[PDB]
Amino acid sequence: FRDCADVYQAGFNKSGIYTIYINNMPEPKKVFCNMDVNGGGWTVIQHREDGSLDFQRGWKEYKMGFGNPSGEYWLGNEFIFAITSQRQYMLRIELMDWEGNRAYSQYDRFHIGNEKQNYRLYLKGHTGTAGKQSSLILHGADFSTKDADNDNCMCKCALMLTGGWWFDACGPSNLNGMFYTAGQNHGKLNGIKWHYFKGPSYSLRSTTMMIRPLD
Amino acid sequence: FRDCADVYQAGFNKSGIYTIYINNMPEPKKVFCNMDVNGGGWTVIQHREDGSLDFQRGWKEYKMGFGNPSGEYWLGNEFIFAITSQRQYMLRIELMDWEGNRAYSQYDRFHIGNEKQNYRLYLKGHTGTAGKQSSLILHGADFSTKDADNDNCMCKCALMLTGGWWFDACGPSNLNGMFYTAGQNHGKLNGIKWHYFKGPSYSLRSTTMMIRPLD
Ligand SMILES: [Ca+2]
Ligand SMILES: [Ca+2]
Repeated sequence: FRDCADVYQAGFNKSGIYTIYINNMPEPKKVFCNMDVNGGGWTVIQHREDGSLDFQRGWKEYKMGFGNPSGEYWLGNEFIFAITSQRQYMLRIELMDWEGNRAYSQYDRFHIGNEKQNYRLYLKGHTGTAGKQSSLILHGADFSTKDADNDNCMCKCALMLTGGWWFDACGPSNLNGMFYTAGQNHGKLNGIKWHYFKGPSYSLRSTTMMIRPLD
Repeated sequence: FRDCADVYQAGFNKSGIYTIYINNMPEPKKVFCNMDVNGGGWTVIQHREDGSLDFQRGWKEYKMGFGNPSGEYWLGNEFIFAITSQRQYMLRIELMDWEGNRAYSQYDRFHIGNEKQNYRLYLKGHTGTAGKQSSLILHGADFSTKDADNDNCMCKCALMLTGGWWFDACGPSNLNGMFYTAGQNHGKLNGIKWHYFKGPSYSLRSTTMMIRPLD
C-alpha cells in the first residue's frame, strides 16, 4: 500500500486519514485520502481552509512535513519525493475563493527532484477550470524557503511572499502564503494566490493539492 | 570522486578514460572525461564518430550502457540517473556535420527520472550555436526503445527512427539513430539528427553528450 490509490483499490472508499507505506521511507506515514473527486484514490500533499496552521517554516520542516492530516497540513517534500518516485503520478489542485466558487488545476505528469536537486518541480499537461494557463511554473523551479534561497530571482521570494514554494521570480502562485480571512477585497500580495484563477492580489479560502497514479 | 568534475579538480587535466565512483552504484564505472571544452570537467554520457557501434538496442542495454568509453558508447540511463541525482548538472552537446562545421547545444539544468519514471527527461535553459530552439524536447518525454513504447506518439518512434531516445511524436532529435556515412546529401530520416542545426534529413558526423555540475 504505497498511496491512497492502493488504499482505494483495496475497497476503502471513504475519505479520511489513512496510513501508507512508502517505498524507501523508514516509517509509515499518515495522510489524508480523498476518495471523492473524480473516482477517488487521491493522496493529499497539502490542505488549507482556516489559517489555523502557520506556513512560515524553514527547509527542514518543509522537507519533513508539518500540521495534522485531519486539518491543515503540508505532507513534506521528502515524502512527496518518495511517493512520486515510486511510479508516475498526476497532480490535481482544488481551489475555492471567498465567493463560493470552486475550481481546479490538473497536471498529467508530476514529480520533483530529490533534496540535492532542491526538490525541483517539473510538470506537464495543465488542464482545468482554475485558469487557461498554469499558475505553477511547469518549466523548472527549485523549492525555496526563508532559509533556502533557491528561486529564479535576484530577490528572495520566500522572504517577500512567505512560506515554501516552487517560486520563479516569483511566479504566478503560492498556495503556502499568508492565510487572510479578508482574502477577497483586501490584501495582500503575500497571500494564498493562483494568478490565472483569481489574480495576484486575491487570497483564496481553501486549497488542496493531491496526487494519484496515471493508472 | 563522483564525476569528471571531481577528477578535474584533483588535478587530472588530460581528457581520456577515468573511473568514477557514483553514489548508490554497486560498482565503479569507466567513463570518458572531456577536460578541454570550456574549462573541462565534463562526464561523457554518449559519443559517436564512426558508426562502428550499433545503437539499435533494447531497454536493458540502454539502462546499463553499451560500447567502450574509448570509442563510441552510451553510458547507460541507470548511470546517467545516478550521477545526475547526486547534484545539479548542466548538459552540453557537441555536434559536427560532414562539412567541417561544429556546433553545440547547452542546457543550464538537466536531469532524468528513475527507471520507474521511464528515465523521463527534463531540461531548462537552452543556449548554443546548434539552433535557436532546442532540438531536444524540454517539456517532458519518457525514454523509449524498440521494446518500450513510452513516447508521446500514437506511433512507435523507436521502431520508426531506431535507437533509444526521449522521443516526442517523434520530436526534433535523435542522436542515437542510424549512423550514415553519406549523411549530407543522402538519407535518411532515421539518421543522427538535430533539427534546428541541420534539419530532419541530415545525418550528423559526430556527437558527444556530456554533463557537469552547475558549480
Ligand atoms: Ca532569489
Ligand atoms: Ca507510442
